[PDB]
Amino acid sequence: STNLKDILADLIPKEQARIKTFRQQHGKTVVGQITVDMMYGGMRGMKGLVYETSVLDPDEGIRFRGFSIPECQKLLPKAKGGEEPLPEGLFWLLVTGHIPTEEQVSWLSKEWAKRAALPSHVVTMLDNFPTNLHPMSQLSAAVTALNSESNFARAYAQGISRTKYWELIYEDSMDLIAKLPCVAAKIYRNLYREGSGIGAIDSNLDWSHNFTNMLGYTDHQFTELTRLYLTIHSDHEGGNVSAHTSHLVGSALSDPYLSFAAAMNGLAGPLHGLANQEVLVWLTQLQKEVGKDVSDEKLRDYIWNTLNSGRVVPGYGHAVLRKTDPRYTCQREFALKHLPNDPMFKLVAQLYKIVPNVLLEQGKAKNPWPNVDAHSGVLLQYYGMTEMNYYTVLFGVSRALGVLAQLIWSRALGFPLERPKSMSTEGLMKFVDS
Amino acid sequence: STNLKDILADLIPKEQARIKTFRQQHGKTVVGQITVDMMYGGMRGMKGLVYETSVLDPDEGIRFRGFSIPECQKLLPKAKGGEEPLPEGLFWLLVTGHIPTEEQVSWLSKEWAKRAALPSHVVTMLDNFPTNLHPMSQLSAAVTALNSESNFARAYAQGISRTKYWELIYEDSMDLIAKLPCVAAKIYRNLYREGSGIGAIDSNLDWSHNFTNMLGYTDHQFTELTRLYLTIHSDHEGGNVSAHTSHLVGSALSDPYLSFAAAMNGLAGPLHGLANQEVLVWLTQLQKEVGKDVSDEKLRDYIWNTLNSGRVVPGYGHAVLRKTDPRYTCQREFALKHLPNDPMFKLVAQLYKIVPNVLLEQGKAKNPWPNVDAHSGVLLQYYGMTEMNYYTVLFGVSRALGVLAQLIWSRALGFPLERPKSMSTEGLMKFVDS
Ligand SMILES: CC(C)(COP(=O)(O)OP(=O)(O)OC[C@H]1O[C@@H](n2cnc3c(N)ncnc32)[C@H](O)[C@@H]1OP(=O)(O)O)[C@@H](O)C(=O)NCCC(=O)NCCS
Ligand SMILES: O=C([O-])CC(=O)C(=O)O
Repeated sequence: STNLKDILADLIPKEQARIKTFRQQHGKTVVGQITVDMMYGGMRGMKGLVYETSVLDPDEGIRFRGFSIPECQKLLPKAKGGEEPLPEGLFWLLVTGHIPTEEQVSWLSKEWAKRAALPSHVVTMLDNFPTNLHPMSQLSAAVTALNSESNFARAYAQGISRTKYWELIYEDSMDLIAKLPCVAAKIYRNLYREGSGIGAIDSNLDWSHNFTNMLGYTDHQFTELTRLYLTIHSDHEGGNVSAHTSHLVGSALSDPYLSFAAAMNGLAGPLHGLANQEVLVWLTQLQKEVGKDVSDEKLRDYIWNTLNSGRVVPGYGHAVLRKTDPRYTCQREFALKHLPNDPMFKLVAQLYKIVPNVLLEQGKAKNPWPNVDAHSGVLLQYYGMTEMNYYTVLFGVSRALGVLAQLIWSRALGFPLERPKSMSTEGLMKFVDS
Repeated sequence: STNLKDILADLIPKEQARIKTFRQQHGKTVVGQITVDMMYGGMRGMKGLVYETSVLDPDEGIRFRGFSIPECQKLLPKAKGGEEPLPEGLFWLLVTGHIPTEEQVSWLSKEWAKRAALPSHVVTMLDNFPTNLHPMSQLSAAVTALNSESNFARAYAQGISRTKYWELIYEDSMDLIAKLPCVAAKIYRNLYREGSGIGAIDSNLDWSHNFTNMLGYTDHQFTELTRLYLTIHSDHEGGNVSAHTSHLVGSALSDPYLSFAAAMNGLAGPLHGLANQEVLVWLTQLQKEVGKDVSDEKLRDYIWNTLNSGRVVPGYGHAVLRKTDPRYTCQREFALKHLPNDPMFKLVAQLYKIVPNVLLEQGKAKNPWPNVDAHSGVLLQYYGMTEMNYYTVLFGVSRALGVLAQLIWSRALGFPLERPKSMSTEGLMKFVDS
């Protein structure tokens, strides 16, 4: 009823049988071609993997189990006295494919509060970490060290049946998610608050409220933003570096902790998790080379010169998207509500007007419209979250929801080891010549 | 001259041009189809990525830049009056494509000795890890925390040109390799030697010798085995999970510490680098019930029983290879030459003539021969390396050589972000209809 585990237990056999049938019939159906260019181009356009939780039509944006961001904003349960969707309900949707009732989201909130205790070696390790070790390295090192708690690793060693793998994965995942705000808040304070304590988990609050409590924020609006941020960053298909990494590491039957740890090292890379910071630093240098309240034409020039300099306009474009990312739109709406008269936000909203006009004239874009990262950093800066390095930790906490939801299903459906074939250049050349 | 960097700096242009020419010829040539089965089957049989350092012909075995294991054994520089090839020599071959001279291997030994100092924060972190935290997990956290030392991460933040990326990756990679044995040895000592110190690096010893010295071993043969072990586990194509993970994380421009750390989370998986242990356990379980001594049908029972029980003669087959891993043969030869009157080796050898009888007879199989992992554990055990949990750490240290050789080339060749396309079952079901 409210026990996610029994609900999942009921869904899984339906889904096994539905895939078994599908593979019997259409297993040998060709869905795409592989070229030389795709092999050297990082599997671009290559249909690589099955990923159930979410799907990104390049035209209309991410869909969580068929539901768009707007639909989730409406249907997903909210906090009492709040407007933004709770991450809890997102997670439930990703795991069950069903919109949760208020009671199930409350149940889940209690489960995650109850599983939030950190083992002392992990506390100790975060507290001894130096201030020059980046937040994302700290997050990953600590999640890896939490695998001491892994049910799944201990059970695998003792020869547990394949049919039961997903149960241990689920427990481990519920444990990880529950703990992530503690880990992340402990990093936040140790770096940016002279190592002050994270305080206590309130058993009756939602995941995002305990998190902001542990971060030291009391602004109700920052808690609403967090709930909106953690929902919308939760998943973005299987092919993004962090989801693919966790999928790949998961398939060797590495436990959730190690799987997720690997995903964060993926997310720590510039071309994945840093665009947020890359946009903010530019917006700051923009308002420091053109000044505030500038002119739409003065702006049009800055954009032109930037592209003539051969530099990118950060936050505009996507690997696969070809339109305004709904996660951008999502954030704009929240800005229009709670901080419409913010210098930086007006600038962002100004750049929405100009930037999609160039790039398409430049001819080089395909996607001239903005992505999520164009809009996230000014919301975070607005509420006093100014430490840019830390931003990707927030992304990572969010992305746990997506990839762990899917990891449960990957194990439920017995997905095997990911292991493609590679070729050398010299080997490719001989192969094409035959 | 003896500077690997300058040699590499002169190789790179030639290789870039050679790939440019190839893509300009065959960019759009089809080299494979993607089926629905492949997407469910973890990309099995799909030609996904380019990987230059090594190539696995499914018939003959692994080739490092063209050379087979026997060729490497005859050709590669060995240690003073030793018999086994130095890993240093292997790494030079993978980077350059060229068999190194004695002088080049001597220079490379020294470079790694000079780069071996651990930051204190890593030292502290390792000394504070508990004994219930797996050696592989310690290794992976330690490497991640080493990314505070990263040249490449710092340089990228400052806007360094693309054309220099490989140079910093080379610096980060040399330092990591240099430091790996220190980490690995500290883990060994903290778990299995009451936290006794690893001692000093010796500037006039090879990489493997400093490693055994730090492990606390003083057997000349053990050092020889290590040299051989670290050479032959070094690389095995790009499709394996540890190589592919590092390739994938690497493609976000995550530095080599993050990339390697994610690969260790991948290697830590039971379907990747835990076989070495399984064999030694299963062997002992055989040598208990059946006794040290065994007959042929004595196996037939165990095997058929186990194959009819759902288990499998451990490490007796691969997922792409379809023959007798030459790596085993390398070890068998070593034992016959050094540990012949050893009971467990005698048994492993006694199993090399019998097991082969079935497998094909079962029909439900592909490789009717052993792999690398069927034979490593007994050798290690012979020399007092009895801590099975640690065995994968030795694999980790080895595998650094392959994935980092490739990582330099990847950034040098300007390989882009790995971003394939995922589909839901729901989505795949619609796609086939049209
Ligand atoms: C997301 C991104 C990496 C996609 O790269 P991609 O799919 O390989 O690029 P495309 O297929 O659009 O390539 C077409 C051209 O448009 C360029 N382009 C894409 N977005 C651009 C932008 N905002 N400003 C300028 N040029 C841009 C590409 O660099 C490329 O230039 P080139 O062919 O002359 O070398 C790219 O749009 C980008 O760098 N965006 C800015 C950073 C960002 O917002 N990242 C976060 C999203 S993950
Ligand atoms: O989709 C991608 O490849 C990158 C990304 O924005 C994400 O993971 O959210």
